Formats: sequence, C-alpha cells, structure tokens
Amino acid sequence: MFTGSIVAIVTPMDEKGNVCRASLKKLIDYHVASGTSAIVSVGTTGESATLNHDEHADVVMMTLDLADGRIPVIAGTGANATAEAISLTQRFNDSGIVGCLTVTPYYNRPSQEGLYQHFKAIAEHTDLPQILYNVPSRTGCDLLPETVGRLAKVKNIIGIREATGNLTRVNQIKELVSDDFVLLSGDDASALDFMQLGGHGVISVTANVAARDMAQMCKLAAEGHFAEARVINQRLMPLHNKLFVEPNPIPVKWACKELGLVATDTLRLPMTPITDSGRETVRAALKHAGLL
Amino acid sequence: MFTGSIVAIVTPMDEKGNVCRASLKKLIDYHVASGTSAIVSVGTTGESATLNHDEHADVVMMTLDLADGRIPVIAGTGANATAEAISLTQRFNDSGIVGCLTVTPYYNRPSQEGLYQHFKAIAEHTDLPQILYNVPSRTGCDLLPETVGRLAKVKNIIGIREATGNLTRVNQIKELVSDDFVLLSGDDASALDFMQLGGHGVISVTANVAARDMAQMCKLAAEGHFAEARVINQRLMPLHNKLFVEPNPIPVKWACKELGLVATDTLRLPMTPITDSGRETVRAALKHAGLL
Ligand SMILES: [K+]
Ligand SMILES: [K+]
Ligand SMILES: [K+]
Ligand SMILES: [K+]
Ligand SMILES: [K+]
Ligand SMILES: [K+]
Repeated sequence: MFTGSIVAIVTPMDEKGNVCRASLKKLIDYHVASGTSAIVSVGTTGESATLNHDEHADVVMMTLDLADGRIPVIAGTGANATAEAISLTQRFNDSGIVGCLTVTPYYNRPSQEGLYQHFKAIAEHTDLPQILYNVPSRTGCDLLPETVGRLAKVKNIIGIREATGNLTRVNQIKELVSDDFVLLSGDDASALDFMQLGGHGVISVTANVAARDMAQMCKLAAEGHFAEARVINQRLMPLHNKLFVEPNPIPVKWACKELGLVATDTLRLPMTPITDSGRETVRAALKHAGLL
Repeated sequence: MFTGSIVAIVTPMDEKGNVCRASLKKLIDYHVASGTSAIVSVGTTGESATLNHDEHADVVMMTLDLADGRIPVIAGTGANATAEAISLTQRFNDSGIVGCLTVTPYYNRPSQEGLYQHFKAIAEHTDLPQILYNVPSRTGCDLLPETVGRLAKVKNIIGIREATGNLTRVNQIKELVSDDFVLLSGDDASALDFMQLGGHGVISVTANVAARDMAQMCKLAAEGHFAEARVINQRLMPLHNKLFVEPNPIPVKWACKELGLVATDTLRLPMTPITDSGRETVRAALKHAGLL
C-alpha cells in the first residue's frame, strides 16, 4: 500500500487535452493485473501542473472509481501555498484514497522552518496519511533529513518519497525516524540502489510501461534478493534513463501510446510533442526492456 | 520606462495576511517621490506564490489605482500552465498596466521548444508588452539566449529580466536581439555589472527600502558614470546580499516595517517570520546604507 512498486501514472488525454476515461481504465486494469502496489494519481507524471484543481479532483475521483477497490490510490496534493495545500487536501477527505503525496513548495524557496510549518499544518487538518515529496531539481528547495526527522514525529506524516538520487539520504533519514516510517525512491535509475540501502519502494515513472518487471524487482529487493533484482534492473535501465530524454511525462506518454495502453500521447502546454530523435531513443529502450 | 530602477514591490499585509491598502499607498508614494522608474506588482517579492489569481488581480488593480498615473505599473503574470498564464494575462487587458512580467514555467521543466510555445501563445492572446523572466534557481528551468533570440521576434515580447547573475548572458542575448530589446538584471548584487555590460536597468528587491539610491545609481549607469554609480553600489552591497539572508521577501518585508514604510511584516505560509539573528543582520546592512 505504501511499499513496493507504486506507479506515478500518466493522465491520459484526448487530442483536445481532456482526460480520456477509456485510456485511464486500460491503465488501471493493467496495473491491477501486473501487481503494482498502488497508484499515485495526478503527481508530476500525471501533469499536476497543467490541470486545474477541479480537473485534478475529477481525475483522482475517476481513478478511484475505475480502481473499484482493486488497488490503493494516493492523490497528489502539493501546492506552494500552505492554505491551498490544506484546501486541496480537504477535497479528498473521506474519498477512498489511502493517503497523499505532498511536494515541498516550489518557486518560493522556503527555509527549513517554513517546510516544517507547511507540512505540519497540512497534516493537522486531515486524518489522511501524508507522504512528503522532495524533488529539488523541480522545486528549488531541498527538504533536509533533520527536517524530515522533525516531521516524522507528526502522527499522520508516514513517509517520504526522495527524488534527489542522493543515496546517502536513505540512512541519514532512517537513523532519525522510527522503523515504520516509509522511505520511497522518486528516482527510477537509482531506485534499486535506494531499496538495497534500506528503502521500502519506489514511486516510479518506468512502472507506467514495465509494471510487471518493476513489481517483481521491488518484491525481490524487499526479500533481500538483490542480485536477482539487479538482473531485471539492467534490462530496465535504458528506460530508467531515456524516459527522461525529453521532459517527463513526454517520453512515457509516447511509450504508453506505442504499446497501445493509451489512445493518444497528447500533453498540455508547456509540454510539447516528442521529437523524432526522442521516439527513436525511447523505442530502443522499450526494445531493450523486451516490451516491443 | 522599462529602463532604470524598477522595484519588485512587496505586497504589504495585515496580521491576517491580507493586503494592507494604507501600507501599499505609502509604498507607492515613496517610489513616486524617490524616482523609481516603474513598479512590478505581484512578482516573486510580492508573494505571487501565496496569492490566488483573484487576490493577485486585486493587488495589481489596487496598485494601479494608487499609482494614479504617476508611475508605470507592470503586472507579474507568471504561470506554469500556458492556459493559466493566458487567463491571468487577460485579466489585465485594457487595464492601464504598461506590460507584464512573465516567468518561465516552474516545476514542470519544459524544453526550450516548450518555453517558445508557452511565451508565443501568451504574447498572441494580449496586446500588452511582455518581459520574459528567467530565474532557474526558483523554476528548475533555464531560458537560454538562443531561445530568447527566437522569442524576440514576436511583436510584443520586448525584453528579458535575467536573474541568474551570469553576466555572460547580457552580450550573448544582445548579439541575437534588436537594439531596442530591453535587458534587465534580476539580481541586485550583479545589477550594476549587468548595466555596465550593456544592460538597460534592474528589477530590484533592494529598491524597496533604498529607492532613492537605486534610482540614482541606475541614472549614473545610463550616463556612463560607472565609477560614481559604484560608490552607491558599495554602500548598498550589504543590502544586495543580506536581503537574502533568509528567503525573500522575509528580510525586505522586515526592513520595510523597520523603516516605517509598512504597518506589519506579515507573510503567508510557507514564508515564516524573520529570525532574531536575521533582524540584526538586516539592521546592520540598513545602517551601512545610511537609511537607519
Ligand atoms: K495546477
Ligand atoms: K482553491
Ligand atoms: K494548525
Ligand atoms: K509519523
Ligand atoms: K499563486
Ligand atoms: K519584439
């Protein structure tokens, strides 16, 4: 539910940029059948940036509806204003989601004390489990281990998705927090290393198109079978890298279309269509993963 | 003017975090009296991050009404979704603002082609002059000179504000753009250097509390009296640095309160009150500048 392979699922769109219910349904059936532990609905990969809060809620509600209890859903709920973050959380109260993935404020670059108050205030006004999300390359702000240790003492802050790719953070955080605080990778290419060092899972972009391998790899990692997991990781590694050859979620939406998982690879501005060179590189990485 | 000393004005708030009309009015009178060339309303320093679009529009129109034709007002109109950027801009069509300051999409990290499509689309849905704003440390995105060269050929994209502090960019950009394309520094500490290199002015955080000196320094620069402009700059240098000792606009808001320009130093979460140590740092820089 908060461990293993968690997908950061795309928000499939028609050619007009509106959510495509039929494509979303295919994806959810795909994850239920493939053994994905949970779905993150409307995070970065789900184009949270270019959906308004109303569309955002509709997509999360649609996802719960289609999931029909077969797989846990986590809603993305971050905002760079504490009052908006709180307010967005309230829309999901008593909805069926099992928790929230909430990002560090982007753009306004708060202090560590500001991060602590941001996340503490969010956790206060919900009964829902909160997972902190740290991705400094996008936000301009880095949530430090010391601060995670402070926040972990809050009852319903249950874990962190760490996307720096800085693997020393695993044990710096682990020393400061209780044994049931969940550490998740937010970086596909370093996620197996992350789990090998003590991590419990990954919120994965690769899982959109290689769900079964990711789930097996995460299960082997959790059992301590790292060599066996590493074999699968090597065949996924080109995907781990090339899904980011052009801005995420551009390559992965195109890959979902190439596999037939979604009807179109349409995105919203300022995301733009994949280049021909991009297609060639992604295609080669899909073939290396044995998916084409 | 899109030249000289432009203030990135704080949005003064009451203890509730709502805009304080009397403080705003005072700040605007102060800039009219001090020779400030124009006001940027609700940019970063004016806490665009924690105002919703309606509050944002209210502050811009309030600012414009209080300016009462005495000084040009530039609206901050940045958004990381192109549709939302278009919609915020449209609020100010036929308003009386003289132009828009529009930041590169933050968080979602579009490609250079994405930035080109984003800004081109914004420019197409307005008659207002557009100044591009580059601040990679906040956005996760870097608008490169070449892309600025492309954008400079859209009729109503008329300048760039450059906050990297990478002084090389002045002449890389100048070489690819028209001689009437406006180049503004977005980094107080390097702004005189930026102007000595061929830059046309500064969108300043320092100008909030030292408007007279900043106005004078940019005038001397424009006349080529750099030795003299530098005397003022050395006086202001501790401010150019220490106004960022804690996250902007925490220290500048505190400085405004201390100088008696605003009633309250309140900000919206995740910005937090200046620390005791921060006050003392800021007080000292204000003394060095001769304002305290
Ligand atoms: K949004
Ligand atoms: K809202
Ligand atoms: K509270
Ligand atoms: K806890
Ligand atoms: K905002
Ligand atoms: K132009």
